[PDB]
Amino acid sequence: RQLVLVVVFVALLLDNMLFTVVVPIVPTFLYDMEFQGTGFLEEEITRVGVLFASKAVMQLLVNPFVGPLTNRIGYHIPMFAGFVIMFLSTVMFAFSGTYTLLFVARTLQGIGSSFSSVAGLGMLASVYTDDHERGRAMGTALGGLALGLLVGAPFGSVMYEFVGKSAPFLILAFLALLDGALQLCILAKGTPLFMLLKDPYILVAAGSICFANMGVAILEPTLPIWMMQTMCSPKWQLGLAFLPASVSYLIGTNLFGVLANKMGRWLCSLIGMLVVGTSLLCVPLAHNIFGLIGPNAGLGLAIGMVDSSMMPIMGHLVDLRHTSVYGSVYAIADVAFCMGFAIGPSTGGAIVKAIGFPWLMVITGVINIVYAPLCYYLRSPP
Amino acid sequence: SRQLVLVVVFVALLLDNMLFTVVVPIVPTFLYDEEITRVGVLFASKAVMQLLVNPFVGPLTNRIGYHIPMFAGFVIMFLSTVMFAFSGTYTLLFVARTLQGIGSSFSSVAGLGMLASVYTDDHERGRAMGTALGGLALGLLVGAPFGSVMYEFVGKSAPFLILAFLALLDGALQLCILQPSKVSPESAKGTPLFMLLKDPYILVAAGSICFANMGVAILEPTLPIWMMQTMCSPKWQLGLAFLPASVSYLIGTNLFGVLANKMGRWLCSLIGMLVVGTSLLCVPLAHNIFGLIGPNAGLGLAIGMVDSSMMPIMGHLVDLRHTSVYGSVYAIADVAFCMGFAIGPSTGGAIVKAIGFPWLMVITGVINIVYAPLCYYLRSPPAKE
Ligand SMILES: COC(=O)[C@H]1[C@H]2C[C@@H]3c4[nH]c5cc(OC)ccc5c4CCN3C[C@H]2C[C@@H](OC(=O)c2cc(OC)c(OC)c(OC)c2)[C@@H]1OC
Ligand SMILES: NCCc1ccc(O)c(O)c1
Repeated sequence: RQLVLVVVFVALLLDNMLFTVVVPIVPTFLYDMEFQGTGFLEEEITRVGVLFASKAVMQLLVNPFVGPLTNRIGYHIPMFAGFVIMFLSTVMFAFSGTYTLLFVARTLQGIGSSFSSVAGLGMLASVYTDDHERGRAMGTALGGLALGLLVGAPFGSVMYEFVGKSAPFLILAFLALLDGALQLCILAKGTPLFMLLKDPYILVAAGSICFANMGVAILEPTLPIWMMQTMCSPKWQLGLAFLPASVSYLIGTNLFGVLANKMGRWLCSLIGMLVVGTSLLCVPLAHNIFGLIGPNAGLGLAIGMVDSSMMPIMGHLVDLRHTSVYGSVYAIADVAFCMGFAIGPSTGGAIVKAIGFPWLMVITGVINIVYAPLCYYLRSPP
Repeated sequence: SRQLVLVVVFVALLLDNMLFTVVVPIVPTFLYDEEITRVGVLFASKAVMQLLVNPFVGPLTNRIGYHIPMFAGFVIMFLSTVMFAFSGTYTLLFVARTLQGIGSSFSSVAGLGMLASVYTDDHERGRAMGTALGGLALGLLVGAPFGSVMYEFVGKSAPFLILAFLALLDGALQLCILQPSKVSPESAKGTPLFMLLKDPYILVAAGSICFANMGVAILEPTLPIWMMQTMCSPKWQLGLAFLPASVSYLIGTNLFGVLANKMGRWLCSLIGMLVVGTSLLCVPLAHNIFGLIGPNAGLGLAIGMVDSSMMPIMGHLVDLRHTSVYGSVYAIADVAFCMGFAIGPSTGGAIVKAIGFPWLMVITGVINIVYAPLCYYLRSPPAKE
């Protein structure tokens, strides 16, 4: 039972590290091939946004098909697919030389990520039947996701200007190959998601999570381009500037998971959304790298507060009114992240092409601040 | 000197706002020997008419200076206190409030104008107005229990006589330092008032102060009626309920008058809006008296933050674009103050009977929260050509 936990942790870690490691490398890779430096990425922001939203679009498309596929052919065969398609994606990323190959790698990564996320969690649920170690296993997997998010950003940024461009992808490929060998030596219906989104409260919670995550979603594809255009930071600090967004996130989720039950979940979500908006407003004001330490850390702490205050309310709402499954909250919450990462990067390129960069953060801040009073609905649902 | 001028404004706002809260626990008790509406409109008389006199006081200060309007405010305040000490009828307890409102408008406009004129540096100007607002908070905090104990032990005419004596001391001080004996016209021709509402930044700041003061002022006349309906609390706790609001307002204005220049005016006003909105949202959820300590303290801190942030910003904008005459913009700010304090008490019971107190708090918090993002516009207004 420990081996399956190890392989699931490794797979989620690899997926999160790949997702975080593409962000430092793609803008600098595009800039290096064509020609601090000259500014011409304003035309390419829209294609960068489409490339970043490709994985979210593919995951949303392939999500409902993965459901009944596992019942027919078990869980090992589609879990085996995630490792191999992630291998093809990480191999294509290292050897990609044109924009078209990166798109194929992104969609292939999205398909593999969806398959692995369904299959590994299903295998974890099937393996543990004691009704108490399942929660610990899920918490360990989520901590692995957090660790991958923490460690992915310094990976590519540090080892692009130092040890080459293809270096950070073959290490991930070797790690994925290690995961495949580990899993190779191996061995109640719940109101479906299409009907769970028909009540106002769960929809409000999902919208709150999506609008909280949309700030980071629009911060990812457009921040390095702004950095090279304005602050003249070196190429090894673009991924260094995103450490607070994960460190403060983990600190906030720990602290507010400990202390949100006493002072109210909806109040925690409200203040988290409000400081998300304030941090997004304060982000475009910095004129150096050190100016981003404050607003980014605040945004990460706020998003951690919002998640820690919104997941238990979603679980309670699903349990009280509908029938819950072991991973019921996973489906609704994953759709919020998927919808955010699908609508953020795509619309952000057009927004930054039409108007300036800071207006996007102003728009997102007013959107978060406006949606924040809507959290009054969630206190004591009937 | 420039230090004694702030001493006069500190005493002037201390006594003028002292008369505002002293009449609260002595006036309704006297008339008892539909009644709520009659008592309610008596309290709102000062707020209703100080709005009207304000547009005639702003431009008037350009041609005669600041000393004479504040001396006139002292004279009218003394007349109001002597009328309060003797009158014992509803019809005579109305012209006194009229005179109190007129004197309050004169004193507030003249004091803020002179504080803006003497204190030129923005960072230095951000502390004098903070200490003036702290003095106003001190007056509003100390007015009610003083009048209550004076009526309880010595009688009705005693506290108004003591206020008259303190007003005479303040007038002697004003004659000592300010020297209100001649009319001095300002050399610079100030901009007309009807052009100062044609720019968005002054309108945004005025709306900020107005919305924060609505959020504070609507709660006072409506809170005890809801408390007696749901909480079932004794009479003496009604005055103690709003003590944390005044204490937190004083502490917040004193601290953020220093902190506003360092941390930022727009961020301070923004956070004050969010704090006051969340406090108004969380107010109607308490099930006992102890549950109102937190939200009320946060509400008072938010009011102090908004007031301290938006006081020097008006003079900052006027210096940035228009000519250096500060009477009109602070007249607009006092208009926002008084209109917020006037709309509340006269219509609070009607709105509570119409839609309900919790819904009213929900709308007020929602308007404050939505108007909070609009304070980003005052980050850096462009200057004049
Ligand atoms: C990227 O990959 C993700 O998408 C993860 C994160 C998304 C987002 C993010 N991206 C960044 C990229 C950066 O570099 C540029 C820097 C900072 C950030 C931040 C800071 C903010 N941050 C939040 C991250 C959250 C992760 O998801 C969960 O941890 C989770 C938790 C749960 O409860 C405990 C769940 O319920 C059981 C659950 O299932 C639905 C999932 C989420 O998916 C796995
Ligand atoms: N601008 C006044 C703000 C205020 C704060 C506390 C009070 O009790 C009050 O009556 C008024």
